[PDB]
Amino acid sequence: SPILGYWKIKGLVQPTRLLLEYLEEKYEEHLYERDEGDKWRNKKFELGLEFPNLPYYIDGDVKLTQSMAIIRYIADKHNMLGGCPKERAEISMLEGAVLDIRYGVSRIAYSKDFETLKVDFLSKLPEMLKMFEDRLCHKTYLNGDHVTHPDFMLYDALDVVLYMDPMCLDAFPKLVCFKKRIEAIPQIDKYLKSSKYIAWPLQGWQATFGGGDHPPKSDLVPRGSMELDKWA
Amino acid sequence: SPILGYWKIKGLVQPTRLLLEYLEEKYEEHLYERDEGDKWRNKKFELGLEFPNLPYYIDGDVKLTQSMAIIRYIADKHNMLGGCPKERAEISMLEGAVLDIRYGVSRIAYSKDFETLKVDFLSKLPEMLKMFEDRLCHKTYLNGDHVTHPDFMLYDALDVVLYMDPMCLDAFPKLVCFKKRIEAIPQIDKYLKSSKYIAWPLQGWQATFGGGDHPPKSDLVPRGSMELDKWA
Ligand SMILES: N[C@H](CCC(=O)N[C@@H](CS)C(=O)NCC(=O)O)C(=O)O
Ligand SMILES: N[C@H](CCC(=O)N[C@@H](CS)C(=O)NCC(=O)O)C(=O)O
Repeated sequence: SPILGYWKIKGLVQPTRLLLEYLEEKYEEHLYERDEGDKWRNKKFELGLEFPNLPYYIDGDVKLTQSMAIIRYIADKHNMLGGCPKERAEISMLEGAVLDIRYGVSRIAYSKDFETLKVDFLSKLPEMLKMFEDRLCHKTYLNGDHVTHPDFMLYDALDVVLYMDPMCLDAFPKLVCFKKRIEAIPQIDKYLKSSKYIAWPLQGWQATFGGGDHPPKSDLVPRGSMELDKWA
Repeated sequence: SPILGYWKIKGLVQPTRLLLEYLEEKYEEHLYERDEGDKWRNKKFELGLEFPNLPYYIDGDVKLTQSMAIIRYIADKHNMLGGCPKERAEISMLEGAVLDIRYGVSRIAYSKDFETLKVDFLSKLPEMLKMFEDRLCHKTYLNGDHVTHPDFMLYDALDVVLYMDPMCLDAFPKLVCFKKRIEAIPQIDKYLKSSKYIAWPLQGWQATFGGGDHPPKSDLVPRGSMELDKWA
């Protein structure tokens, strides 16, 4: 199989994992664990990479790095990246828009003073999401009725964002419908329910959000109602 | 012409600007100025965008947003994105690796306590760059002897990084050779020396680095030599 390295985190790779699955493609993962980072430094220069970074993708021919480079390579192999220039460009538009929410969590995630940051980013969230809620206007998926790589990306993004505020998605039904429809894939279904599936962490174990070492209780403030009532 | 919006900043668009030039492609820019941001909000929802964000690219057919989506669309139109899947994937590997340095400046740029941040990021710089200095091993450019979209990207990245520490590039000759070779293009040459060329800011005018409103003197510390001597 094509060999793939990452940390035992959802992180950047979750979407390529998801995509690898849905294609019924034999792949072998190289999963580094928090302590294991020792093992990384040595192999960091050995396995003939050109831009040695994680996540990596070893194959017969291709010897790749860079998260987009990996995903696009699987979907491209498969005829999913698009036919006609303009379409191919729309796909990456979707990709880009996706990666703002998911990279948006990333760019806050580790900052100690998360609590305060969360606020500002979340303020903007409803706008970013409406974009998709609107693009899901009489669509099964992002870019018509077939899956595309960015569908799993909005999925890793939505999966991520629910961990900030589980309620954030109630204002956008079609998005919730989207998450239900993705998982309804027999391939998505069985996966999320297997040994292989990395359910956490969401970020590197150092991270203030989607981090620590185990699935998330509070670390916060709620707001719910005036004095001592409503505590989500 | 295909119409393109941004701020009167180098920023994200500098590379698409550079690429648009080298292709001898008629384009009309829509450049918003610092005060002008008023004009943005109204047109933000009017001009039939799907993911209304800056930079935008209006054409006959395509109505696009997202910085990668724009660049890749010009080069794709032109047969530059790659022939065979693996190659196309290497291109975006290059793209990705590029965008770590350039996004690396971005993610520090605005933080008030730049001075301190700069340190850490710069620490890592020589590693990131060696990658390219090595990939320039008996190459004219990134990915052989033809230009590719990422060549302008390493250019916008190197152009950017010299503004932190002008010396950072002395350890990597081939990179300096690269910058000389890019600019040697009659199209790059004439451009950088025209009315059209946005020489500054580098970031949004709010930014602590590559910002303010005008080309950069100090705001810093040097280190040069022990007590009061060597002040770069
Ligand atoms: N922009 C990322 C580059 C990767 C990244 O910055 N690396 C992380 C992923 S969690 C890693 O932990 N890097 C360790 C390293 O430098 O060796 C991509 O496209 O994959
Ligand atoms: N990730 C960027 C998205 C753009 C971005 O975050 N926008 C900046 C570029 S300086 C802008 O100022 N945005 C204003 C807006 O939200 O309308 C891309 O691919 O183009």
